Amino acid sequence: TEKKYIVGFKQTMSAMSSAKKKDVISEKGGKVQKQFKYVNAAAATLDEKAVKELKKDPSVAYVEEDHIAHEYGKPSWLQPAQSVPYGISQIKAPALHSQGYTGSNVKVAVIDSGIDSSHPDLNVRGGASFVPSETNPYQDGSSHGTHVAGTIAALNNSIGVLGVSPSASLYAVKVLDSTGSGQYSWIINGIEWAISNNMDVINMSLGGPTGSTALKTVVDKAVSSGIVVAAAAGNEGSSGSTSTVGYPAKYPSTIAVGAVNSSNQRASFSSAGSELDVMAPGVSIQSTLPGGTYGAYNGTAMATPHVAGAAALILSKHPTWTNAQVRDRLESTATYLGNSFYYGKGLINVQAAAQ
Ligand SMILES: [Ca+2]
Repeated sequence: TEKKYIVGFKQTMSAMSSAKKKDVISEKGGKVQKQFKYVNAAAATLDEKAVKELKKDPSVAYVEEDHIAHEYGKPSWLQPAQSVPYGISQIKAPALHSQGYTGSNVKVAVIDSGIDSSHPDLNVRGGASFVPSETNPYQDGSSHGTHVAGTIAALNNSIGVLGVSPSASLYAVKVLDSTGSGQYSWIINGIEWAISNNMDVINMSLGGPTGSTALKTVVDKAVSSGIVVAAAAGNEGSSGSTSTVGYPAKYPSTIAVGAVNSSNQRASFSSAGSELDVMAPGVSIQSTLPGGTYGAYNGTAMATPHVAGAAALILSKHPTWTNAQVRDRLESTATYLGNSFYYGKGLINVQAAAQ
């Protein structure tokens, strides 16, 4: 009978006590697996009939199903002296490297499937896991977070690839299992961890097709606390004038990132809509993969870290710029590429953004 939910509580005041919130859910034979820190809500398991009675309880604002998100990136092509994947030059990160700016002391949370900390071309500084039976964030079960982390911060050294912001402080925030999928509640926990740990930048190369009140809250909270939040638009293509952008990219607080190829063409699979903000390379993106290798993937998942790393570049040159200034620079120096339904403000140009 039981399904997975998020139970949102009316704002002030009760509800705000921890114990009371347990009760409202207990006394409908519900079970609570987590009360969020920044969202006035709890992740709960519930059956059919408790729901209708929860919805009736005057202290409850909503009951929504705890949704599924997934990584927006796929394998495309699968020792070596260091090369620079094209995307990095496309967004003009090298110009920042040449002024000595590479993202140092910038804290970036990779909210994904984990990051392979043993990879020689990555440096992971910390993290946590919110996937209940896959508790080590340094074991990237699906290989996706490792690839995303390489675009952001692959070491500038003698091997493999180079990240947009190669000296950025990388954090693995595991919220997708082996299968490349996560409950919305695990993602929320991931984001909450990033807030409490003072990340400067959040990267989410993942998404789901359904909205969530608790999800909006927490992404809004992160941005409100001064964190730059980049989210992949999704890979669902177009569909007339209907927006196909995924959540949380769909929320205006996040920078929604779509995919262009090396010719600056909107990629095929690249979700479109008015919630699109900027574009970045997501076709044939070379990066780090677990077990010490490299490989190319396609996805708005691979475009997003370009933006996340760009933000880290900008912050390493301009440490007093807040997320709003970084976001503004990125969007308002972007390179116009066509209709904003399709391209947003266009291709990010970290060189121009960082002037
Ligand atoms: Ca390298």
